Amino acid sequence: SQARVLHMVGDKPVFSFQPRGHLEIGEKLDIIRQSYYLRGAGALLQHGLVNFTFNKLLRRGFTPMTVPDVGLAGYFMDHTVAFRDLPVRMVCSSTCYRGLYRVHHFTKVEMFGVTGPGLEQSSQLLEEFLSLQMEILTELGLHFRVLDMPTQELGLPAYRKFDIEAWMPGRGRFGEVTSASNCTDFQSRRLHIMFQTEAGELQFAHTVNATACAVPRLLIALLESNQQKDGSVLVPPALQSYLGTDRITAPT
Amino acid sequence: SQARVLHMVGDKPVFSFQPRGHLEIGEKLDIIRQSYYLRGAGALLQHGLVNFTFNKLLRRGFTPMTVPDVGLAGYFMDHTVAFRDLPVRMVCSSTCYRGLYRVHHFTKVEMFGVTGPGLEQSSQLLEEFLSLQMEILTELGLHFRVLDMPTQELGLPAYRKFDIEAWMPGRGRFGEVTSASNCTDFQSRRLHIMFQTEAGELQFAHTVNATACAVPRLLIALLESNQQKDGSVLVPPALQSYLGTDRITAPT
Repeated sequence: SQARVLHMVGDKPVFSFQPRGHLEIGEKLDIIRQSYYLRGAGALLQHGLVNFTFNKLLRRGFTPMTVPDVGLAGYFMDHTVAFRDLPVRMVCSSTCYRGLYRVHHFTKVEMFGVTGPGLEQSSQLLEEFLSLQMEILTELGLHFRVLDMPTQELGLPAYRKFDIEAWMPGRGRFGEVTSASNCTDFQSRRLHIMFQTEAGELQFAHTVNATACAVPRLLIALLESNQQKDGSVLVPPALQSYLGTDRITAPT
Repeated sequence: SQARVLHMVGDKPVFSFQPRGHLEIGEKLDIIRQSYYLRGAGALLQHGLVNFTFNKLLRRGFTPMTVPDVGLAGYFMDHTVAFRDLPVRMVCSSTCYRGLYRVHHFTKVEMFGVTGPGLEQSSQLLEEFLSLQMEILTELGLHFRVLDMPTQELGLPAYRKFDIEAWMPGRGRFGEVTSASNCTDFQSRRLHIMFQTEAGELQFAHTVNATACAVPRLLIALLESNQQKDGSVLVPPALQSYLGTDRITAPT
């Protein structure tokens, strides 16, 4: 029916001032300009978010994939996986086409899974993906909530769907930053994504999808969460490696 | 009139066998699939080349920028730079739309320059860009040649243009992997990209463009150049960090 809050993580940052919007923050620091384009520390923040997520998923055994620009399931079309290969975990960074809240083009890192027979297998994989999303956001120090989306209402092609909303002080609200859904055999039956059972039968596999990183929405959450009174932005330690500093400051 | 070879770097690799095409190599190593799809070590090669070039340009003083996808000049439209800021060096990694030779989507790292008055300034900047390109290709261990493209013969919107062709054993020929052109005041006069002189006059600046990395063509050159008799393919040391190995050996 209605979305249920499954988890709260972190706390709302406390400000001695009225929090500013991400655009105001970015323009004052000259990291957001003009459509829109990121410059300097903003470009590095995009780079750092993507690489941080991609490397973390590489360490967990996800197989890297690069694609020309739905698609992820489509690559396994008419393909069959070995029982010894289940579960299949794939990670891919790609450009998607549809304030910076709603732009036409953006970079996103996606997780893709193909798993053994039935709900037990697909559900474990979905919870594993959800824990990766929660881990990534906690190490980035964001305050967020996990929501259990309805599935047989408003739609249908999903057995379970988890969304994660990060707190955005400037917007004054929670905003979706990632989603993870178990599609069971919906994609498999349409694309002939098969798996070989232990006994040797071919059966329609189960597929699981999850966003690992959406750069625009995480940039909004980070800038509005880590802003300072003087208009500077503190850099999360996980991203300090890529930015070369612990605080983004306005230019001279 | 016709292109002149300005520089030779490296030597053609020596094989005891007939060199294979990049597609054969990829299919045998399961790093190329399908359209086209890169998997495992192939995806790490692409991703790692982009990061290697991007980090090198960051260390050399280039300011990063990211765009939602011609464009590089277009963002400086109606902008004026201070004389003290010349030259402006920008580096951008982005997804571009146009074997792996001609796919519809691919990642490319571009160099962009805005420089002081006239040919002396723009030419120094163009030669700097060419030297960075040559440094990158040498550190990747590729054999290549730098060629002086004609400009007043067809063309026109270029005062000087350098192309670099990397040797591709499987194709049996040289293939363009990077390009660098000095466009002087063509782009500035059409996009109102100005610079302010010391005296206080505004004048059309000079623009310089150069490819820092085109992943498809470099992957082709690397796979075909570092291939072994076993179908293995050696990993250049600069990329061993990202691949975690010095040789791709195909799955069991």
